[PDB]
Amino acid sequence: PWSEFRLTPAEAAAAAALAARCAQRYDETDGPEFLLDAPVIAHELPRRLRTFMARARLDAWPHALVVRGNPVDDAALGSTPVHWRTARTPGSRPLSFLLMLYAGLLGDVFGWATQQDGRVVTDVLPIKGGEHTLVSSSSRQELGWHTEDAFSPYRADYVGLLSLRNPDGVATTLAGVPLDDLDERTLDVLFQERFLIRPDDSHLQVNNSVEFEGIAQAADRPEPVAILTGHRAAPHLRVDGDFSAPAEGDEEAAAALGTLRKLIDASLYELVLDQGDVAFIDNRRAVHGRRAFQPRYDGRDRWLKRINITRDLHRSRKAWSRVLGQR
Amino acid sequence: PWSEFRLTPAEAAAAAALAARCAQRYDETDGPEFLLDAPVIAHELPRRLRTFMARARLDAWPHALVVRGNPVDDAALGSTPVHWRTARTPGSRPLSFLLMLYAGLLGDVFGWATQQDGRVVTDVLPIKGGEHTLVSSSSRQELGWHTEDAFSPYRADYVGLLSLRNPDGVATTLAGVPLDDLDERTLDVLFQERFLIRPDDSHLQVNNSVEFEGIAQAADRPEPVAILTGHRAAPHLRVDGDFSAPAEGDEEAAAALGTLRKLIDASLYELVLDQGDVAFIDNRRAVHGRRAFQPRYDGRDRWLKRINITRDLHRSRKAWSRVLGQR
Ligand SMILES: N=C(N)NCC[C@H](O)[C@H](N)C(=O)O
Ligand SMILES: N=C(N)NCC[C@H](O)[C@H](N)C(=O)O
Ligand SMILES: O=C(O)CCC(=O)C(=O)O
Ligand SMILES: O=C(O)CCC(=O)C(=O)O
Ligand SMILES: [Fe+2]
Ligand SMILES: [Fe+2]
Repeated sequence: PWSEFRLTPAEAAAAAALAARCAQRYDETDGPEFLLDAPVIAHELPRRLRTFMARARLDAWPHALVVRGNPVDDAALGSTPVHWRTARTPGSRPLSFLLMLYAGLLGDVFGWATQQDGRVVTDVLPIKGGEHTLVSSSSRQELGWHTEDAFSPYRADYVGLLSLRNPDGVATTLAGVPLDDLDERTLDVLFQERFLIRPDDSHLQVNNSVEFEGIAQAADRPEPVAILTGHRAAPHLRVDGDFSAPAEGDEEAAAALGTLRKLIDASLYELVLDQGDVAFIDNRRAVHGRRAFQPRYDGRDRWLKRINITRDLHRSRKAWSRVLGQR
Repeated sequence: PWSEFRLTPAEAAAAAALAARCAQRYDETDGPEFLLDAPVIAHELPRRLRTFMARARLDAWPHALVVRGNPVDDAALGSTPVHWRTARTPGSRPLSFLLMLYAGLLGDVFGWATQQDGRVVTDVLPIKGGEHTLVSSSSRQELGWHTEDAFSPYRADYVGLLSLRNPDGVATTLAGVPLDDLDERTLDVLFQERFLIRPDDSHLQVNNSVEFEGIAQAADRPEPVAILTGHRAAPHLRVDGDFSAPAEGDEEAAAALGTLRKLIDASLYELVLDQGDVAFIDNRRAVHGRRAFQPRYDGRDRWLKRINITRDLHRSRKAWSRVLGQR
């Protein structure tokens, strides 16, 4: 259900070489300079990869675009950081640039003022003491399926994930719209503005080191929104298993959401991002999550770099440029 | 108020050479093959141009992106066609490929099932007998300002225009949102769903050689929509001077539209696309039109190639792929 591309060793080496050169020439991935240049520098990636990204993005069906086979040297990479705060390590620097280059082929990258200190390239790793939380630094508790930043009209079109390491093969989870099982009445209701979607815990002040006011308003006074939009035969999806609810006292909407939860749970499947694998999850066609795992805390924990991507930065003008948020 | 780039002779020659090679290798511009390949082939355009297009698209202010200095040889080009039907002349073929290459740097190109026989690259030229019409083949009557395909939620983000010839320097017209003069109450009303926007005459059966049913429904039963959307301090614009109206009996909406017409008329400015100039008009920030001119009908009339561009083809899934329309 996803579109997959495997780099040849030579293509992977070329891509890595390009990223290393970027790492040499630019101070940081999130600097204004590299943010502007990355989409043009990405034109120098291997042609077969550029072709895959240009075409696969336009296909009607894939839940994600997956690129396998980027080399990662654990010795060069170094130990998995204990927190996202200190996760911009020299060993992980070239791979962060690599992710941004791939991302630039798909759209405009951005971050959130209220998430990991406004960083554009973010980190997914287990944080000691946060095993049973609802955020991506969890481990022992499964990260439930969700549309990324479901609360926001400015949520990403694609979520990019690059696996720096994943020694025990922990699965990312995905599900599309369960169209084979949604009856027309349920479908009709899911297309109506009868649902409340609150911001997830990654946007809380406690999970960072004026935009928090907007988050508080989205949490306190969510306006009713639809779960499905667009074409009945291929709807776009906006839902969060741990932060969605029906509108106050709307039992029809509730029943539709209840049914949707059951169908998504039943159709949820696994994608293992092995070391060096990159996935760009279509945040409109699919929800995603991560399986429960036992963290190590020995320096070799599973570690991903992540980036939010929009097809059009100007659609979020109200929340501006590369770091989004509102009052 | 637009962003301008001038090709050096060498850059222009290189771009032309690239387009000529495409014209040699592909049967047509609108074929599935070239539609898919163009965005990747465009990576081979001159780097300074690719840089301009990548950055200028992300700027907050421009009403259009303008590229000057593509050579056009009138002798090679041949005479201006008498109708769009016969306008895919060998002389104009390389320049059509050139426009599609530039367009591919900005987004996904598409056409309409109900406009110029579903062509993606379309033609703007004066048609004898149609001087006083509301379509782009007019001449003696000014083409009034408009958002392109304002009636449709799937209208282009950018409209690309390449001037094949314009010997008498006829001006394209542009206007942005008149924010310096819209009072808050008027602004509030323009942001509300209190306006009717009907499809323009280019979507009629008479202006072509099941999607016409959708056009008929948009004409007969238009649903109320807003004129302004997005950020109050930089709104997006959706209006058509010859096809917009207030909702039935809504005099407040009417007064807001009346005021907007006056302010747009007063702020309308001119952009002359000389032979070889290309403009990508931001269809969300600006309305555009064309000044009245006396047509020649001697074979050297003003002639443009045109293309519709979206940042995201999947947003129009309901109306699908590269040729849009509904029942
Ligand atoms: N949406 C839920 N349920 N949890 C938040 C997961 C998201 O991926 C969030 N941006 C995070 O990083 O924790
Ligand atoms: N919108 C008005 N008023 N007229 C139609 C002009 C448009 O550019 C139309 N696509 C045309 O080519 O005539
Ligand atoms: O850990 C993963 O594989 C995905 C976690 C996730 O949902 C995210 O980073 O947004
Ligand atoms: O003739 C021009 O310059 C622009 C006409 C126009 O509005 C269009 O082609 O969409
Ligand atoms: Fe997520
Ligand atoms: Fe137009």
